Amino acid sequence: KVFGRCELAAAMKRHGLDNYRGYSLGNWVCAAKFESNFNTQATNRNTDGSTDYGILQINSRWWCNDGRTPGSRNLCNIPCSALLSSDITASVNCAKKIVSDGNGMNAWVAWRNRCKGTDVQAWIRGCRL
Amino acid sequence: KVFGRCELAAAMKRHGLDNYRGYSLGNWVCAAKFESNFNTQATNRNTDGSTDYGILQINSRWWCNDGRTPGSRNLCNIPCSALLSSDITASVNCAKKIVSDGNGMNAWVAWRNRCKGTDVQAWIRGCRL
Ligand code: VO4
Ligand code: VO4
Ligand SMILES: [Cl-]
Ligand SMILES: [Cl-]
Ligand SMILES: [Cl-]
Ligand SMILES: [Cl-]
Ligand SMILES: [Cl-]
Ligand SMILES: [Cl-]
Ligand code: NA
Ligand code: NA
Repeated sequence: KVFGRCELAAAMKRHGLDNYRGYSLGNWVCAAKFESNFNTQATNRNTDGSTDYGILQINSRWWCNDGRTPGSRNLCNIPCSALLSSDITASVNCAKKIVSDGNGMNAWVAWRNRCKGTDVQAWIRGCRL
Repeated sequence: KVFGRCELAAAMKRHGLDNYRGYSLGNWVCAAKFESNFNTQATNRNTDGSTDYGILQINSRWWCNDGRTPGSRNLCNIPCSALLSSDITASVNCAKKIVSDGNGMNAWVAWRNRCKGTDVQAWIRGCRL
């Protein structure tokens, strides 16, 4: 599923991401824009052979099982395929573990480089929340 | 689809029913409980031959077309089948027309008899909104 901006903002808010670990909703929308262009089915293979999955490009090196990342962990205890669903629940639940794990949203390279420090409220403007 | 109480409250809030025409969200949850027991597929045939459809039991006499209510109107400009979808949008959009049409939520007999005047906030307690 490819979300519209405000559509995804509402869904993310429904799923409790607004102010989660202190990150306002626009941080999460911005991260999703630049990680996946709002596409739940986004996948990208990393140099190390791991793959990133879903609207927040969660990495099979650590967070999900895809059966083809030798030596990896599955810290969210989910198949990576679950992160490609139209239903963003598995992605959100795994993102909550990631953001709680010490480095906050810096785990998302695109957030650090493109969203951090910026006017992230812009990402939720015009949206009914 | 049979909604859970808090699930339906969130959906109704997403769809702008909270405070719509001055009716707080718990009015709408209460009405849905007693009209349909939260079941989008609820149907009931009236004495006059019209049928009521969906989570808010909208009547084919006035509001939707079902092809079998002679002499009726279709004021929401929708097939009655649309009011049975798991996606409550058509029901909500048609309910907004009904509640705006002069008698407010009194159009729903179950609301008038069972919800009106009561502690409707109870219907949204324990819910993340
Ligand atoms: O394509 V990935 O480099 O974001 O882990
Ligand atoms: O079953 V109906 O009497 O609510 O219009
Ligand atoms: Cl994801
Ligand atoms: Cl693996
Ligand atoms: Cl942090
Ligand atoms: Cl309905
Ligand atoms: Cl008809
Ligand atoms: Cl009124
Ligand atoms: Na893995
Ligand atoms: Na009709």
